[PDB]
Parts: sequence; structure tokens; C-alpha cells
Amino acid sequence: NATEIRASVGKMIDGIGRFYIQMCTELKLSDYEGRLIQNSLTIERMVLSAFDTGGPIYRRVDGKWRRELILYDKEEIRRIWRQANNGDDATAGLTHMMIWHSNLNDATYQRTRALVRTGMDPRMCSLMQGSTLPRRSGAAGAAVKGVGTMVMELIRMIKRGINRRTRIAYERMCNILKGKFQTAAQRTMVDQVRESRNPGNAEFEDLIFLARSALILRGSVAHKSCLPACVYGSAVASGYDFEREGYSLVGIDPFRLLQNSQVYSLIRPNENPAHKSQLVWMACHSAAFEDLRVSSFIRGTKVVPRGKLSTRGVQIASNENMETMESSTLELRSRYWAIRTRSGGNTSDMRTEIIRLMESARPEDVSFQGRGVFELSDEKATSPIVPSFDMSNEGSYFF
Amino acid sequence: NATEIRASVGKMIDGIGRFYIQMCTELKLSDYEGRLIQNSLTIERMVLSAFDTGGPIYRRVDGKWRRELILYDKEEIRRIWRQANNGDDATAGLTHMMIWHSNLNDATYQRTRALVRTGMDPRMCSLMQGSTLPRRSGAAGAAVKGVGTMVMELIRMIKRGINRRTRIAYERMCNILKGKFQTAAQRTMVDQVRESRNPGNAEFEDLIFLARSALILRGSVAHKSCLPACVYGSAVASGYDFEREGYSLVGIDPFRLLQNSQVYSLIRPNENPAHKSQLVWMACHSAAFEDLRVSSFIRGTKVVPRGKLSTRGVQIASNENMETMESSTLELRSRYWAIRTRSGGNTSDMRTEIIRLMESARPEDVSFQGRGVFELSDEKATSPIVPSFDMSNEGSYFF
Repeated sequence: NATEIRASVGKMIDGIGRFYIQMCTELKLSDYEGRLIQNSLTIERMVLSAFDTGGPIYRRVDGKWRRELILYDKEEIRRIWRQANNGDDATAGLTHMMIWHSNLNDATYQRTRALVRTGMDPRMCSLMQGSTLPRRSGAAGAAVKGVGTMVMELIRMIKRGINRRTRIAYERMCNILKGKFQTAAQRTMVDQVRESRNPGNAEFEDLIFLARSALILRGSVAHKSCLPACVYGSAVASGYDFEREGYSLVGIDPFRLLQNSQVYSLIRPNENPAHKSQLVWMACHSAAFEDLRVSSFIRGTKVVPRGKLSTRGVQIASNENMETMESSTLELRSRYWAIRTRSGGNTSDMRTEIIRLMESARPEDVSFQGRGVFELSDEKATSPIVPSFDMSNEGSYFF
Repeated sequence: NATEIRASVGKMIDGIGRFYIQMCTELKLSDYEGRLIQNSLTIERMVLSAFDTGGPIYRRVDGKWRRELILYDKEEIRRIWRQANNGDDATAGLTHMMIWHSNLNDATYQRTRALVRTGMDPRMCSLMQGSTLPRRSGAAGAAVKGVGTMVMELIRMIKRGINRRTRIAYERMCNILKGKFQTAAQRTMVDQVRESRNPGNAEFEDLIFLARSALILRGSVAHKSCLPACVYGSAVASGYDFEREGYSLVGIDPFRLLQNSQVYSLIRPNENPAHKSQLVWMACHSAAFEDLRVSSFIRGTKVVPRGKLSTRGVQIASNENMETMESSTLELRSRYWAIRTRSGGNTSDMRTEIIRLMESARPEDVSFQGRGVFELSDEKATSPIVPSFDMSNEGSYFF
């Protein structure tokens, strides 16, 4: 059923577009200045703030870039927003940029300080997908969350409490949690946790276990390709009428759109452009915890690890100066595309059950058997391509 | 703020109108045959069923009335509906006819069999407002519910249980419950009830108490003037564009609309027309438990009690025959109008507190001090009129 799902989400994409265009028309920005991922970000956040303000806005004068600090009627923003969505709320829409930000943050930063202070192992990076994503996120907003993400929450919710209506949350938060797991025991053990009203260290220690079980017996976590507002604004302005022509966040749509996007970015004096583009590209698909090998394979070019990456962050801090600042054109095109999946793959004390399953598991264990990559011409999911990694690679752990 | 509230509800009224018109255009009914509250009902239910089918449709041939038994694509109905509401769901709209039905049922029938089988006193009629109203009803759907209505639910929910997620319901169902009460103890005692996870006869017996407290220290229950689909259909067709001109369910709007409505009804051989109109009129304003004195005052004419009412029900059963069947024009006009209110008025063991309050209360205790009735010219709430009941009345208890 390509009617609702493909076209209803198109309608949510149209809104973001239209809005971005309106909002650019207010700031009286130029074309080059509306394609500046920097300005786009600021706008996106102005809105999510107002629906739950001012921000940094960069301008282009003969030669150099001028940063403007501006403020807008928090309500005016809310007004312009609905105008674009037919006076609707389109929570989906706000939630969408709510994720684009997430996926950018899960790739720009490593959230160790928080994991440890929670009592999670810092090496549990690949499980913190969407830890930045405000709880306000929608129902299809949490589905993108990693197993580890959920645990950091419950553990804090529990840690302060064990240190009224709050209950329905906890059970559900677990049901979701449990719905991440895709194996008997995994599933069953979550229940054994959800049994206690005042779950103390008993649980505190057990979920942490299950957290680690997912490192081997992963769960189902959806990935959503959420592009910057400018990309959708520009597309809408170019005539693309997505609600009519349909759009996806896990199909070929997002890659294809990024195959023509003209996004620019501010870039510090010593930073590497190629390295900058990489970053953004990984935020456009929630590939911050993907196997670098595959990311590079699909990308078309080296996908260098975080450490070796030359950049501190896409947003420009108030600290920096504009004199020594310039801007490059972001390389967001990719070689092939792939169905962003949700599945994690698979081959007494319920712990034992898992520990026993954990064991038989080898890192070499092939997942998504038969699934492959698609050419950018292959609109339909017709012919798949299987990658062979016998190759001089460059790692697998972005972090 | 007469923008959203007055115009957004207008938009929900337009939908019902437009839809009714479309649906009449399918059945290829006539003008007289679209004004037949009978047919209107059937249509309204066809829809609520499909959004959660066929029905009885009466036709007019030379002289006599022909009943057609027809069926429609449950989805077709859902299709035509959205078409009218801009492809929206307009739950409000369905919920609206969800109430019109309610308010008609709370006046056509007395629901004793159910109260007693629940363990409520049959004399608690005036507290069962909206007992027929499906739980599917919306949030502004339950606000119309009487205190007694809520109790019959919890008591059954509790009775079968005490005989998972079901919990958040119970607490909320009480919070609503509690939000009906408008006095300290009343409010506090509800909490003392909401304390038990498995509330047994302890609660079973206590709420029943609180049920009876409302007979004296009433709560806040909203009343919504919800007219039959035909009335809105006809109005929409006559040009009235409510979303633009605004509409209310507790103002002068509904009375004014009914001041020009041409609604017809099927009427059995021995039934009294004047008596029939009365019924419908009381369902148009949720006046089934109002003081007959006031109902007649505002009505303009005698509002006779249920027993002395000549009619069995507005819908025609499959049992009856058409040969001995005819139809009259319903008198729905009223003398004055009044702001349909929500307020119930006011002047160790928390029981004691109430019982002590209960006591000081006299039936003669004046409520809505200063509030009056408005002429049908008095569009604004400008000049109020105070009724003096020194008069040869005809009772106060419709039941």
C-alpha cells in the first residue's frame, strides 16, 4: 500500500519544504545563503523550540561571511509553520527534524560522559542510537532508538526513584524495549525485569546485562534517512511535489534526493572539506554506528573513522570568529543505496539462556542473507548486488 | 477567543452537513425524504458503524410510506465521509453524532435494568447521562457524562476483575470522576478510592456513596446541543457556511438553527405528534434529566413527563408495518434559550464530611444565582431573564 504511507509522508515532507522556503523569504536570504546547512539548522531549531526564539544566521558579503544573531516571535514561527502545513500541526514534521538533529548528533559526538555516569560501559556506543532525541519525539520517533538508548533512561528514571502515573511509562518503556529484542530469552527476560514496582539494583544490574546481549544478539532498530530542512525546501521549490509523487525515509527516495542537493557548509580554516561532507552524509542516513566497510562501500569513497576525522562540529560556536572562516560544497552523493533496515540479524536463570546464545555467536556470522545494494538507477527494488569485502579496508568501528 | 473554538467547531459541523447531503444524493432521496429524522438516523449510524453496513430507509410513494432495507460498502461510507471533511477523519464529527444518539437515548429510555444489575439504585437516573455513549467517544465526549455514568463503568471493570495496561484507565477514569465533583471532601474522597490496585467491595460500596452525594452536591457535567444530521445537512445546503460564520453547542447557535429546521418524523397510528416533538426536542439539548418546570419554561409549551408521554421510540422496528404508518412535522422551536451549563450548583471518615454537607442542603436552595434565560433575538448574552416558578406546574422529574 503505496498510497497512505508513501504519499502521507510526502505531505509531511512538503510541509518542511514550503516552511523552509517561507522562512528563508523572511530572513531575506539568498539562494546560496539558503543552502547553507548552517542557516538551515538554526531555522530548524527555532521551530522545534517554538513548538516545545532566535539563533545564529550567517550572511554573505563581498568576500567574507557575516554571522547575525537574530530573534523571532516564538509564535510568529508557530504561525508560519502551520501556514505551510495547512494549519495542521504535523507533529511528524517537527519530529522529522527532531531526528535529523538526532542522527547528526549521534555522529558528530560520542556520549561517554553520560553512559558511565549512568553505569553503562562506554564501549556501548553502538546501542545509544537516539540518546539525544527528546522524549517529545513521536511513536515512530522512538522506533529509531537503540536498545542501549532505552536502558540509559529507565536506569535514570529508576536510579533517582529507587534512590504516580510514572508507572504506565516504565512498563511501556520496557515493552518497547522488549520489542527491540528478536529472540525468545531476550524477549522473556525483559518481562522478568518489568515485574518489579520499585525495581532496584536487581533490575539495574539485569538490564545492563541485556544491554550487552544486544552487542551480540542485536535487536530491531529502524533507521530513518532524515535530510536537513534546506534539502527539502530546495526540492519543494524545484517543483517536486512529494505528496503527489510519493517519498520514503528508508527507500531510494532519500538517496535520490541527495543526488542533486546543492548543500553548502561553513568550514573552519584547518578543516578538511572531504571530511566535513563525510560527517553530514553519515547523519543523513543514521550510519554513525554502521560498519565503516559497508558505509564506504555504498558511499563510493573512503568513510574515515571518527578519530581520523578532521572536524569538531558542523555548528559554529559564538567563540569563533568569522574573519578566518570560509565555506565548502558538501559532497552528499553516494555510489549505491540500500534498504535502511530495522532488523539486527540472527543465526533457571534466563541469563544463562542468553549467555549460551551469546556464545555460539561468531562475528563472522553472516546477516541479511541474500540482501544487497542497489544501483541508483534501480528505482524498483528489482536487482540486488552482493558486496564482497575481501579488500584493503580501513576499520569497522566509526568510534 | 471566538476564532478556533467557534470556527473550528463550525468546520466539524460543515462536515456532517456536506456528508449528509452527499449521502442523500446517493440514496436518491427527496427533500421531504431527507428531512425525515428516521432516514437521517439510519445514515448517522451507518457511518459510526463503518468507522468503528446497512439500515432502514423509508421512502414516500403516492399516499403511503415504504421501508427499504439497504446495505452499503462499509468503506464506501468511510470514503464519502472523508471526502466531505477534506479527507480528514474529523473524529469530532463522528463523536458529535455519537452524542446526538446518546442524548436521544438518555431521553427515550430509562436504563434501570443495568443500574441495579450493577448495584446502583434505580432512582439514580439523573446521574446516568451518557451511559449509552460508546467508550470510543472522545475526550470532550466524556465531559458530557454524569457522575453516575462513570461509577457504572468502574464498578463493572472492578466487579469482573475483583471477582495489565488496564490500570492507567482506572486512575484516569477516576480523575475524570473526581473532576466532576466541585467540593473539597467530594474531591478528596475520590482519591481515597483511587488508592487501591485491586479495589474490592471497600471501593464498590464507597463510590456508590459518592454517587448518592451528587444527588445533593451535584458535579460539573457539560451539556452539548447536538442536532440530527439532517438539520446540519439542510443548513449547509441552505448556504450556511458555519466554519466562516461560527457555531456553538452551548450557545444560541443550536437553538437558532432549530428555529428554522423542517424536520419530519414517522409516527405510529395512536401516537401523539405533540408528544413526539417533545421527545426529540429534549434530545436536542440533553434535557432528559432537567427540571420539567424549566424545560417547559424555555420550551414555550408543556413538557410532559415520560410516563404521560405517548410514544415508544423514534426508530421504527422491523416488527411494525407500514400500512398503518404516517408522518408528522416535528415542533422543535423554543420560546427562549439558555446557556447549556456544566456546573451542578453549590451553597476521620471523609464520608462524614459529605454526609454533614449533604444535610445542610435544601431542595429549595437556589443555584446559578443571577443566571437567566435569553430571548431568541438576544444574540449576544446581553440581557438575561429571571424565571419565577410560582405557577401551576406539572412536576419536575421527567422520570
